[PDB]
Amino acid sequence: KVFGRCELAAAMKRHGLDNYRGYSLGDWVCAAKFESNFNTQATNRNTDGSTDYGILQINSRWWCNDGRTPGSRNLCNIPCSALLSSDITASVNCAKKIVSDGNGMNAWVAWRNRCKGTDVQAWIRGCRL
Repeated sequence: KVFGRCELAAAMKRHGLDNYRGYSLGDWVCAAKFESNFNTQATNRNTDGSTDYGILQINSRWWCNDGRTPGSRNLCNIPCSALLSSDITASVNCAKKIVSDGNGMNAWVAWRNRCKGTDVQAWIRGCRL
């Protein structure tokens, strides 16, 4: 499913992401935009052989099991395919564990490179929340 900017903001808020660990809804929406372009089905293979899945591009080496990443820790205890669903609950629950991992949202390279330090409020501007 390809989310709309405001529809995603509302779904993330409903799932308790707004200001989770101090990160605004704008940070999370900005991260989804640049990680997957709001597409729940996005996947990207990495050179180390691992693969990133979903709207938040969660990596298979540590967070989910895709059956083809040797040395996977599967810290979110879920098959990576569960992260591509139209319902974002699994992606949200796993992201909460990642963001609490000690490095905050810096774990998402697109957020660090494209959202961090920018007017992230623009991402939820105009939305009925």
